[PDB]
Amino acid sequence: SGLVPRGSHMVVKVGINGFGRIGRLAFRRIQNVEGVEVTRINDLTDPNMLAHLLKYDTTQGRFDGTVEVKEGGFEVNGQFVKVSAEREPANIDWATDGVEIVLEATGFFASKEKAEQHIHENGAKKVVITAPGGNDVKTVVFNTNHDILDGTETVISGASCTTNCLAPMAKALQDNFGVKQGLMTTIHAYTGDQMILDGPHRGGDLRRARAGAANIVPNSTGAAKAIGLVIPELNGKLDGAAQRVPVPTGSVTELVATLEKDVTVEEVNAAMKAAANDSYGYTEDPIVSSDIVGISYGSLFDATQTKVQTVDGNTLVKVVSWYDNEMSYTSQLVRTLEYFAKIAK
Amino acid sequence: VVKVGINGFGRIGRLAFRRIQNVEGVEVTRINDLTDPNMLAHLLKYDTTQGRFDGTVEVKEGGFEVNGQFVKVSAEREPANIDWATDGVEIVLEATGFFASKEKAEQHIHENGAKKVVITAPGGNDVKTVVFNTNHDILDGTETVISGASCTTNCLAPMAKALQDNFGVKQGLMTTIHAYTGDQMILDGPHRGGDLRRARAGAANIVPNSTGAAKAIGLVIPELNGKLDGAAQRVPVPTGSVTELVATLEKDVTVEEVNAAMKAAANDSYGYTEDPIVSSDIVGISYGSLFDATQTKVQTVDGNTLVKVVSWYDNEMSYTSQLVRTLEYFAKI
Amino acid sequence: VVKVGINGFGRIGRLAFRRIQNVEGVEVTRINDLTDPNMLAHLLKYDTTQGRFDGTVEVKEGGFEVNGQFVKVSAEREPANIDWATDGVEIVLEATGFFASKEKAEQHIHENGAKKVVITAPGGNDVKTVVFNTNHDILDGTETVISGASCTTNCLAPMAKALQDNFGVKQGLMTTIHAYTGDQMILDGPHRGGDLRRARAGAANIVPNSTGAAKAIGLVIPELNGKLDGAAQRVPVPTGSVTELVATLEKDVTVEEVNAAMKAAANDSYGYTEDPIVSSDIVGISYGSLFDATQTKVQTVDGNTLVKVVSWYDNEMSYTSQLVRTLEYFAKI
Amino acid sequence: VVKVGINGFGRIGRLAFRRIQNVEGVEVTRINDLTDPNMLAHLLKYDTTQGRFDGTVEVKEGGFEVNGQFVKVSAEREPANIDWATDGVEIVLEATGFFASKEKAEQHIHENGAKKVVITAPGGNDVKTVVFNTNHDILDGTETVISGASCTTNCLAPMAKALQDNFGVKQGLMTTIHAYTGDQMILDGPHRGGDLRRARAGAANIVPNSTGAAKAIGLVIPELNGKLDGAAQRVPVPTGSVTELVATLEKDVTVEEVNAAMKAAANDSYGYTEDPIVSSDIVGISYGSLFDATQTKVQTVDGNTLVKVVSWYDNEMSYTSQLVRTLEYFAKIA
Ligand SMILES: NC(=O)c1ccc[n+]([C@@H]2O[C@H](COP(=O)([O-])OP(=O)(O)OC[C@H]3O[C@@H](n4cnc5c(N)ncnc54)[C@H](O)[C@@H]3O)[C@@H](O)[C@H]2O)c1
Ligand SMILES: NC(=O)c1ccc[n+]([C@@H]2O[C@H](COP(=O)([O-])OP(=O)(O)OC[C@H]3O[C@@H](n4cnc5c(N)ncnc54)[C@H](O)[C@@H]3O)[C@@H](O)[C@H]2O)c1
Ligand SMILES: NC(=O)c1ccc[n+]([C@@H]2O[C@H](COP(=O)([O-])OP(=O)(O)OC[C@H]3O[C@@H](n4cnc5c(N)ncnc54)[C@H](O)[C@@H]3O)[C@@H](O)[C@H]2O)c1
Ligand SMILES: NC(=O)c1ccc[n+]([C@@H]2O[C@H](COP(=O)([O-])OP(=O)(O)OC[C@H]3O[C@@H](n4cnc5c(N)ncnc54)[C@H](O)[C@@H]3O)[C@@H](O)[C@H]2O)c1
Ligand SMILES: [Mg+2]
Ligand SMILES: [Mg+2]
Ligand SMILES: [Mg+2]
Ligand SMILES: [Mg+2]
Repeated sequence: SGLVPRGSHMVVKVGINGFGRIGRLAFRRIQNVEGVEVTRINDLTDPNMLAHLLKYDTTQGRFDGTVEVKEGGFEVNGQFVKVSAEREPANIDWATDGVEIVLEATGFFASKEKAEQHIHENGAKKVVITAPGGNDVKTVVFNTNHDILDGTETVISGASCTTNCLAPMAKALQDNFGVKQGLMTTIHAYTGDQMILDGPHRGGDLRRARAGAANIVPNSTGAAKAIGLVIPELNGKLDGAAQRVPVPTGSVTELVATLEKDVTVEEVNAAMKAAANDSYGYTEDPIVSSDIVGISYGSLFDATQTKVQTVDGNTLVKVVSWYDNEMSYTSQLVRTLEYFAKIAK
Repeated sequence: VVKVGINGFGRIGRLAFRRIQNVEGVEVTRINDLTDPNMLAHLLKYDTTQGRFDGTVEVKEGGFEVNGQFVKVSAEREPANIDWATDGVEIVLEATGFFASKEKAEQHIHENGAKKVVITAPGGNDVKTVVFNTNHDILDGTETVISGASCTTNCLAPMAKALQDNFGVKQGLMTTIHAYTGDQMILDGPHRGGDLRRARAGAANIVPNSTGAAKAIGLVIPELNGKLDGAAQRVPVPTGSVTELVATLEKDVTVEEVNAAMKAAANDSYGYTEDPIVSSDIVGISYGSLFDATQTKVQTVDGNTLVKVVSWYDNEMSYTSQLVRTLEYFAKI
Repeated sequence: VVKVGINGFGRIGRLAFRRIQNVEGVEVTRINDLTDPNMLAHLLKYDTTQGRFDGTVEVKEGGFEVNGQFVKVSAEREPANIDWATDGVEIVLEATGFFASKEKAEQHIHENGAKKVVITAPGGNDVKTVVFNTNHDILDGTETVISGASCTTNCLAPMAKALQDNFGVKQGLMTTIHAYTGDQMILDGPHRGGDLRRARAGAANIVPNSTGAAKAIGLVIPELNGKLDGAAQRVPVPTGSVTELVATLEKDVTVEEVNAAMKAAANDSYGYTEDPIVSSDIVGISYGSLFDATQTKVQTVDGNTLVKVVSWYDNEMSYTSQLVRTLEYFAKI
Repeated sequence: VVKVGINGFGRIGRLAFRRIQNVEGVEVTRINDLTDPNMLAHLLKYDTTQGRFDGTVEVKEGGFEVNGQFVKVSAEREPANIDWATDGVEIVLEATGFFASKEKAEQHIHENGAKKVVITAPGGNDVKTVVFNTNHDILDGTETVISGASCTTNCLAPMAKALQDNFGVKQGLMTTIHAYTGDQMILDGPHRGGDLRRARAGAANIVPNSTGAAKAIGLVIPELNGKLDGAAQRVPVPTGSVTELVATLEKDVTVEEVNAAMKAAANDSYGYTEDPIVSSDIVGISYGSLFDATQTKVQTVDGNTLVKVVSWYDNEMSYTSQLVRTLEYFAKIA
């Protein structure tokens, strides 16, 4: 390569738009990254609300450090972070606080055209969307395809929680055995786009309208359909859907697939274990969803759930991987942000 | 047959619609919310806590049919711009949660508008606040805006009134252990009202919060003005609540006398039970308040007594039943 | 009028009793469990997920009255020691979960005992396994012990049969997203069956677990023997479940053709819907299985196709409705 | 370094084990339950509400290794038959819930048995009942069987003691809004103890139930004997609870005086906060009781005052922290 990455001693200043579940957890992880520092947060509320929500967290625990509210922001372990309440990305003066890269984590500007509103005079230089960002934006799952970045990009995508879970599992199947086709079901924690109790859903979804913590709720997901953005050779081969269920975080992805090469359960499991790294984990323990809350793997393969069914010479393969849709995704997002910040030019 | 409109087809609005189906002399001809007819029709048909709709619902142009009868749906954000009179609407159920004052609710009353408004919530001290079968006799029919009180007030009032009439209340403190509601966040996030506790995941926490029901009880029971205060603990059930009152009394009492007084005060609004029930057993009940004799305490220490009385309520259907009883009576006069 | 005995007045036993109140030719005259009549009467009257009993229940000496009719209650731990014949009982619903085999269920059949038994669960390969309206024609009336199968089998069977009859099934894999059940721990603790996942808090986790419904489908639909396998993900709802099947077929299909085949297969046991429902909408239904056309997929890649079909079931009431249909039919022949 | 045994490797037993890993003078060499080592090792490693175990756990013949150190596991149903002395065990944490009395807990003490027992629950009126940093001074070290009280008692005691010492309590009523526990049914079914409310689905209901914490407060704070009574509302959180006390006092007070008195009473056992927290924020805390100044009320009507004071507790880890403090102290002076 010729990427001439900055050292982690060269601290890149970052902005967060949307201090929500992903925004706040990203902020937490950035405290333990040497070369990245958050100097500006933009949301729709006062500093006290945001400071309180950083300090206390229902699913991810108390903040590791001190948080203290101040005029126009709050201090985190002594260091001041500016807070603003600007509804339009175009009006945020990111350059005032030295911000080069924005984490776009509101859920309202997840496209090239909308995210580009952050890039203007007195604005930011680059934007990382914390969600799928359309087919014209480079979409990175860290340790699967982050080598597609050269640092000249203005808008990139960190993909979805489900994509970060599925990608290394699907890639391992492809590289070892060849994937012909497959169908995915993710059994997913409820999220902030569902209603706490039955009521009109602003996006017109009749199922997200329903009480999220009291129902099994079917819903759509693009993670299988858009896997070609991450793994080109799987383009058009996967499709899927979700069943959202009453846990506040923690999810699992099942993939049923046909393969080119013949396999046994043992060979499938061995292939996953050999593909394991900081992003893709491996376990043979019979765990449940609470055991993956707060993990740093993007995807945790569960060898206890593997199936290989051969009937009349035709085989279906089932592979299953866990993910904390909050912290698993956030860990991948911050790995990508850190890498992008180093090569940004 | 008085024609009614519903502003805010939410939990209270939809359940009020359901109950109005079995009340002759009241009929809903117009619904106003912020969404399309297909969304509202689906939410009427299917209900997580209150069950499937008893009847047929079918989406049409600009509304939906309920058992063959068309109801118009509009999506007007401002009360002033709703043409209620077009559909014959005299009385409006103001059930959005955003216009719970005399000035704001009066916006429904204009040319091509409505005549009267019932606020499905506390509406201030200058609006008559009615708990049915406790103080609905204060209505004369000339009022423009009235309040149906809160869910907690409809629970508390008959229980507090029975203690006052029989034994006299000196003072008391109330705790309501309450179902989570739509004003809490599904997961931890910024609360638009500035509440740091309603900001938290409502179905995953015991969440302390404020309530005005005990402090404002004087609007319903004048003789208890200034005598009660309280608070709430919101907990992970999607509907169904309970109110505890700890009080000092003028007269000496026993557990049996307290329970007997409640039984004697029982009616369509105020129920009585000695069964050891739990919250799921009161989901969908028609009582505004269900006294539970199994939870009564009378503690006497060194001549001084504290009395504990407890009543169940479905914050949804118990309140809605009361609301529709008041609507029916108000429309008649 | 055939007289029925219930062993194990649990979730299935109590709901079977409830359904039998609306079946004219059948009557429960004896209940056996491990507790006193007051506990059982209370648990009949009040039900967290299925609502208040539609009737009166009053505790008496050695049992309870349901709408004035006495039902005898015993607490006999061993099936061989229950004197079923005393109360005219000919057929026993074996619903404890502890006697789900031919040899164990046969203990009910003795002198002063019952004549026949229906196990409310899988009961082994030497017991006829019946899903009503899929294979109840295998019964001739001479059987002593039969099986009503599982909840998942009653969901999966009509959906799989419809695929087979119309298109021909080659193979398939099943996932059921299932309500937690009484065999899971309320909080993390030692599981008596040795299951490390059922040991975990059932209402606070997604819990993978095994199921035999797909593997044993050959007992119900012979032509699908050895063709299906599956597993479960148990999740935090107290009742209500859904079965997804991904399959390969002999004929080429479209989404529209698959949905049309299910609609044509629909009967009292197998329902059809195009409404975008969620799990609470199927609690208390009478269908054994409710096909959801909104979740169908037909994926064709390089000439090869996978088909996904999904059906809802209330693991409690859907199963119980099938069980009582089979019980009635088995009693009449 | 005193060697300890655990009878009942349940919620309290397992969390007690976890805390003992960070106590220098105490060490667990024997666990007794009703299951195989693989089940117990798995339940130690993975915990729904309290998180993954900080350390390595590996199953072996007849037990498991924790960071390379072997701990013996047995499955003896009767306390009389457990040979505690074989593994050097002097003090036993009795955490099954089935032997919470002097007579039943004494069964552990025999030849080849243990010397002393700490019951992780109320143990009756004839056993010394200790809330650490409230009345652990009543121990002299000669006792055979002691009690660590209940979760609610450990919450209530320092709050009630602070009111008594500063202002004087006449009487009071307590409501604890409590997490569901292992003695409730997961779904509606026959309750073996005959309780018609604990028979109901614990994670789907508000469930009224009895508690003895207020009535038996005299065992911990003698001067409050016969002055308090209460009850519980069990609700759908898997751990985390809160205790409300409404009381009449001898002295007149303000909200500020009441809060200041609690802050002055604060220590490792009794915490103080002014932050508007919720139950998830107290899961895993080491305070036995955490006073919440945001919920205090002082209502005066016609010269007569009622005072409301509220404290949080993680019925699991708050109680366990107090239990291990008392165990450590009791072992030191034995
Ligand atoms: N939660 C997950 O599991 C998860 C996983 C991966 C990706 N994501 C994606 O991350 C994004 C955020 O998800 P979340 O769960 O954190 O949502 P959230 O609702 O918790 O956070 C959204 C935040 O954005 C703020 N906001 C909304 N509109 C704004 C505006 N115009 N300007 C500034 N701030 C605004 C809100 O006040 C809130 O704090 C979405 O794109 C989502 O799809 C979420
Ligand atoms: N839910 C309860 O337990 C309960 C009990 C008693 C009283 N209340 C009161 O009833 C009211 C409604 O509560 P809810 O739980 O039904 O709330 P909800 O959120 O379920 O219903 C609110 C409805 O109003 C609509 N709406 C919002 N703004 C609007 C506008 N400008 N114009 C038109 N429609 C608009 C929303 O789309 C929604 O359908 C509140 O005042 C509440 O305090 C609720
Ligand atoms: N709940 C479901 O979703 C469901 C669905 C289909 C099939 N089943 C099957 O039905 C059976 C019962 O399941 P459930 O959910 O009703 O369980 P449950 O625990 O609710 O009911 C079991 C009942 O049997 C009683 N019992 C136990 N041992 C007994 C004995 N020796 N003698 C008499 N009574 C005894 C218990 O006291 C209890 O009342 C099981 O075989 C289960 O697999 C359950
Ligand atoms: N859980 C709480 O919130 C809490 C709080 C304070 C005190 N306590 C007390 O702690 C005790 C245990 O409560 P828990 O919640 O940990 O219960 P639990 O059900 O989680 O633990 C009980 C354990 O004891 C084992 N056991 C049962 N009978 C046994 C026997 N005869 N011999 C050996 N082991 C046996 C069981 O297998 C199980 O592992 C009770 O006395 C309870 O009142 C509990
Ligand atoms: Mg940093
Ligand atoms: Mg009518
Ligand atoms: Mg009948
Ligand atoms: Mg130690």
